[PDB]
Amino acid sequence: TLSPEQLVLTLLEAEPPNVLVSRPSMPFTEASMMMSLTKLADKELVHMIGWAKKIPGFVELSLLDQVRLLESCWMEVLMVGLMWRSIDHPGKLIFAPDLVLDRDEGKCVEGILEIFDMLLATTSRFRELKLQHKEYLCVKAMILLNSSMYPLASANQEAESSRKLTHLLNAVTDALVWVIAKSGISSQQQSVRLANLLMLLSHVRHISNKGMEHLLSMKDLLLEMLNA
Amino acid sequence: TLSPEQLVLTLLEAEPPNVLVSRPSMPFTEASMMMSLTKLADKELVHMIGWAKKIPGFVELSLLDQVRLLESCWMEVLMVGLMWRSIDHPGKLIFAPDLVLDRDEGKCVEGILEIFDMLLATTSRFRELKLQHKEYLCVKAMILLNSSMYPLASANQEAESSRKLTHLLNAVTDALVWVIAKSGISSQQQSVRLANLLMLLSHVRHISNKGMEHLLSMKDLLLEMLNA
Ligand SMILES: O=C(c1ccc(OCCN2CCCCC2)cc1)c1c(-c2ccc(O)cc2)sc2cc(O)ccc12
Ligand SMILES: O=C(c1ccc(OCCN2CCCCC2)cc1)c1c(-c2ccc(O)cc2)sc2cc(O)ccc12
Repeated sequence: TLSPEQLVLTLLEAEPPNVLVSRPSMPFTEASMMMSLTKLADKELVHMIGWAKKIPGFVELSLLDQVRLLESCWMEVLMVGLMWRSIDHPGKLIFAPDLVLDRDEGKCVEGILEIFDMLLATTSRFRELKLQHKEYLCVKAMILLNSSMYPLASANQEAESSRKLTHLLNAVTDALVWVIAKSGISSQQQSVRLANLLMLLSHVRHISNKGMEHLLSMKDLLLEMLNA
Repeated sequence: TLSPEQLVLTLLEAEPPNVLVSRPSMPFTEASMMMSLTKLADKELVHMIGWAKKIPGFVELSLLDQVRLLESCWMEVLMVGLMWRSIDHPGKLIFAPDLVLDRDEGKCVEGILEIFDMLLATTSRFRELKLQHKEYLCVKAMILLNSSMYPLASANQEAESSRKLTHLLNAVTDALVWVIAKSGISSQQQSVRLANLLMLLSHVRHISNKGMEHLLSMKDLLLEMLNA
């Protein structure tokens, strides 16, 4: 039962180190673009487990829950960081400070331009809302905790997991409410802003689902990194 | 610029007629279960366009936006009504008053039991939150208006569509906030409840995505019904 400022301060401190990758500097189509992307993701996934372990309450979940949450929201988590990095750069996807792809460079891979457009539009919604860093922190932690687990346990086991996850999501909501109240907008505007940010969660989920199907059409040590 | 009570009163009045279908009364596996399901959905989709046209602001959207919203959220809309119908019936999916399938009867179709479990768990979250009818109305209207449109227009055209849709989603948020405030819970609990309901939107999106892929692995008159 800690405060919203504690929780947001732990989130800021848990932020992974920005992963530096460089363009291959020798333009490629499907081959090198994805190759660099795959190396970037893999570095980011190593830091994602370290960050997940610092989200308040996450390590008090069973390891079975921890593993399932991460297995279903890793791409959403990757995507929302890409969106935040690209927010102040209309038309480009800043995958890393030295790996900035423009919208039309997505024509090189197998139908990734419509996925890149989804990502740019979600990024524009964030820019339009003027998403603040602290709001972004709550939203990313909420993507991990509101993840769908699969496969499913019995209805009774699932309910126990849900109760717990719901208690942790409520602490993050309290912190986001608190972050929103510091802007001094009215009560009505504070609910609308809470709602605007939460509704983009369904868009991040949708893009992730597409991205995963898209990666899979072109193509287990979690615990080891988790218990360390 | 009408009131939240106006908007919720229009939602209640726009509710489609409950579609009655009966079990074939002669048990079948993959054949008849899906056959009945397909007829049920098709009747419901006819009423879904009539209901969409009554959501405040929907008909003031261009027909291109209207068509894209409905093309991407129809399964979510179907699913959330099924969830609401099944809410007070643990273990069963009430697809229609005379078409009540128990959890284990999903073993008859091609891997639909895990999809049926997703639906039952989302339904249990709703039951656990004690979802009220008026809250449900706002949530279903929000699924239609927060739908992803595809394919995407230019970044500029999309922004114009987003602004408009955002204005309509804010009117629905205002109405849900108002519905929530009538329970008399505290301010803190009201935000948490707003957030609990909005976070299940991402779960409805996810299940829809699965359901669509699942239907498609086993297997254009919108405007005509829209302009009438
Ligand atoms: O390009 C990638 C990407 C590429 C390969 C990936 O996975 C590598 C495989 N790896 C195998 C072992 C288990 C972990 C995943 C993941 C993301 C990224 C994205 C993407 C875009 C469109 C699409 O259709 C699919 C994905 S989004 C993104 C954000 C990042 O910060 C990093 C990479 C990315
Ligand atoms: O079984 C269906 C269902 C069956 C056929 C459907 O589509 C019929 C095809 N029709 C073709 C013309 C365009 C409109 C769709 C739709 C839903 C329903 C669902 C489902 C469940 C699991 C799964 O993997 C996929 C779908 S959920 C649902 C809720 C309803 O109220 C009615 C049917 C349903």
